[PDB]
Amino acid sequence: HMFFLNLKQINDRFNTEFITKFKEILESGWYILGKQCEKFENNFAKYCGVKHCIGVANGLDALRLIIKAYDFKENDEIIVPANTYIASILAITDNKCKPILIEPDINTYNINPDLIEEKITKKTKAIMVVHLYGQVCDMEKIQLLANKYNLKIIEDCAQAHGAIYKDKRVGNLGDAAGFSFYPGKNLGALGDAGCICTNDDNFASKIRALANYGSHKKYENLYTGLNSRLDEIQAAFLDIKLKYLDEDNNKRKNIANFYLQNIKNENIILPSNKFDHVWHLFVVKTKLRDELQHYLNNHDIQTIIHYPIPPHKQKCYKDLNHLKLPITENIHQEVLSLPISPTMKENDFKKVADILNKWKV
Amino acid sequence: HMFFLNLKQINDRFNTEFITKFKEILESGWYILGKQCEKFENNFAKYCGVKHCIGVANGLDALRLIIKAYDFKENDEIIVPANTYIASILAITDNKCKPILIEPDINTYNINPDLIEEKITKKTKAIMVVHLYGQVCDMEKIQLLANKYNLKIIEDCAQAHGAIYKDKRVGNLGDAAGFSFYPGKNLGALGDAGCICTNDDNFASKIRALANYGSHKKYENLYTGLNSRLDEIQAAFLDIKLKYLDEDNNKRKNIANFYLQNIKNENIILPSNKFDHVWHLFVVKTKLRDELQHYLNNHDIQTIIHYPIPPHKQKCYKDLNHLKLPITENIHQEVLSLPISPTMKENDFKKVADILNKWKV
Ligand SMILES: [Cl-]
Ligand code: NA
Repeated sequence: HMFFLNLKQINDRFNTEFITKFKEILESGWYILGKQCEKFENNFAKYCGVKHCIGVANGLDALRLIIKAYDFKENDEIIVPANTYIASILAITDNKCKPILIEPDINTYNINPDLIEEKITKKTKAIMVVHLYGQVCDMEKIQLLANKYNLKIIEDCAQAHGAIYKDKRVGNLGDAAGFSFYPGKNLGALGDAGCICTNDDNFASKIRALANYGSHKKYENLYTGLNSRLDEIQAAFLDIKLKYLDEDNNKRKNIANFYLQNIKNENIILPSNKFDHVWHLFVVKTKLRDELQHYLNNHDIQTIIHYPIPPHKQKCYKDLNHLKLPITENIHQEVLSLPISPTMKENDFKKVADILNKWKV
Repeated sequence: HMFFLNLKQINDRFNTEFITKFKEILESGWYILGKQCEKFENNFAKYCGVKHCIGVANGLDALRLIIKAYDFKENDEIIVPANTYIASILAITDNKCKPILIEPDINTYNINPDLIEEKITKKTKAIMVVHLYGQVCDMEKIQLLANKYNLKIIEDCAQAHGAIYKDKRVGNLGDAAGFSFYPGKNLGALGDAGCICTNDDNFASKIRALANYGSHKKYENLYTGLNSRLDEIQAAFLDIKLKYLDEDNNKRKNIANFYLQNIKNENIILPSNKFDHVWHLFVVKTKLRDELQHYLNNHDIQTIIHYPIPPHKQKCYKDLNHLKLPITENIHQEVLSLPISPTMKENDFKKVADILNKWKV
C-alpha cells in the first residue's frame, strides 16, 4: 500500500537528532517559551526574510491571532479565496469578521486578483491571500489594491513554506503571515505548531503578548489574549528540519516535474506552476474524480481530496450555502491529490504515473 | 538557590520512560489524534470517574471550548470567583458572555457559595467553580443552586488534579470540567496541554468536533471550530506520570502539613484547608508581602505571587476596574506562594519553615 504521505519515511532521516534534542530539553528543564523557540523563530525569520517570527500553537491560531491583533469591528470584511481550506475562513469568522469569497483562477488555483476590486466596500479591512497547494499567488495587483484601499494583506502560508515571488519569500509579501507546521505540511512538526511572521516591531510585540495570555510582563494582562505557543520540543524538531526545507521542496519539484513530463491522459488536467510552486499538494482535475480515486485505491495507491466540499457549502456556514461560486464548486467536484513528498521513492512515483496513464475511461 | 518549582526534579524520575515512549511514537509515524491520546484520555477519565475525556491544547482552551459548546447567547452571564487566575475569565469573555464576579471566602480562597444566589439573574446560564490552589470548592450548595436555577456547572480543575469532594473527584462535580496540564501543574506535560471531562455523550462528541476545526467526519465541518488538540507525545508523557499522581498528591499533603504544623509567625496566615487539598500552591498571607518575598530571596528562596493583580483590576478589563471587591483585592495584596513539590527535599522544606519562623519584620 503506497501512502498518500508517509510521515515516518519523511522523519526517519532525523531520528537521532530528534532524540538528542529531546534529551537536551530534558536536561534543560525548560519546556515552554525557551531557547529552542527563540532559536527556531530567529532561523525561520531569516528563512522568510522577515524581521520577526512568533511561534504559536498551530496555523489556524496564527491567522486568528493576526486578525485579532488588528482589532477590526464586528462584520468588518476580509477578502479571501473561495477555494481555500476551511481553516482560512474559520480564522476570519472567529474574529466576527465577514469572509468575502472570491473565485480562483483555474490556471493557478489561487484567488483571481482581477476579481477582488469589485467586492471591496467601506467595510473591507483586509485581503487574506492563500498560496494554495504550494504555489505563490500573483501579488502585484493585490498589493496595489491594498495600497489604494488602505487594506492589510494577510498571507496564509500553510501550504507554501519557502515559495518565492520576485525578490521575496512567502511570509514577507504582505503585512503579516500565518504558517502551519502541522506534521503533513512542507515543514512539519511532530505535533501541532505554527508561527506568525511580520516586519512591524509593534505588531510583533502585540502578537507575542496576545499569544501569551495577553501579557508582556509577569502578572500583568494588557490584552485579552490566548494561550497559543510553540512547545520547545516542537521548535527543536522544526529547527533541525528547517535546514533541509529548500532541499525537500526541490525534491518535490523533481517529482512534480516527473508527473508533468510523464502523465499523459486526456481525462486528467495537470497542475501548472506559473510562479514558484513548492508542491505541498499535486492536484489533478477530472470529471471522473471519484472513479479515479477508486481506481488508484484498487492499484494500492492512496489519494486524498483537497477538497471535496468548499467552505461556503459546509453545514457550519449555512448562511453562505446559497452563494454561487461555480469555478470553486467545479474544482471541488473534480480535484484529487497525488502522492508526493520529499522522500518519495522513484519506483513509487513511476508507478503512479504508469497507472494514471493506464486509466482508460 | 531554592527554586520555586524544580521541574527537572519532578520529571527526572520518568526520563527513561519518556524516551521509550517518544521512540515508540516515532516508530508509529502518527503524532496527532492517535492511540496515545486515546489511552491517556481513557485513563484520565477513569481517574476522574467520568465517562469521557477529550484531550485539548491547553486548559484555557478547555474552558473556552466548554462554554462554546453550550452555545449561550451574547451577554449571557456566567458566575465565577473573582480571585481566580485570569484564564478562567478569558474563557468567559472570549465567548462573549458576561462574567459575574463573586467574592471568595477569606478562609478558603474559593468562591463563597453563600454569595452566589443574590447575583443570579434571568441571564445566568452557568456557574464556573474553581478549585483554587488545589482545594476543592464546597460543592453541595452550588449543585443545589444550579439545579434550582437550571444552570450548568463548569469546573476549572487546572489547580486540583485528583482532589475529592465527598464521594467524587474534581472533574466529576459538575456538568463539564476543564483541566490544564501545563508543565508546572500537579500533572504536568512537557508542553502545553489540557483536557475536558464530562459524563455527557453528546457534549463529549460536540467538544471533539469543536476542537478539530468543527469536523466530526473527514471533509465536513458541522461547527465553526478551532484547532485544540493534545499531541500524541504529550498524552504519552502524561499517561506515564498519571500512574503516580495520587502518590505524588499525598506526598504534597505531607509537605503542606509539615508547613502548617511547623511555621509559626505572627505576621503569617497559613492556608489551613477546609476541604480536601492537593496543594498545587501553598499560599501564605501577610500584610508585609513584598518585604517577605525579599527576605526569602535574601535567604536564597524563590517565591512567586499567585496573584498580585486580580482580573477586574487588569488593563485588559478596564470595564471591570470599577468593581469593589475588597476581599479579592486584599488577598491579591497579601498572598505569596511557598515552594512545594512531591519530590521536594526534606532539607529544603525544613529550611523554608526555619527561615520563616526566624522572620521578624
Ligand atoms: Cl483496473
Ligand atoms: Na500544542
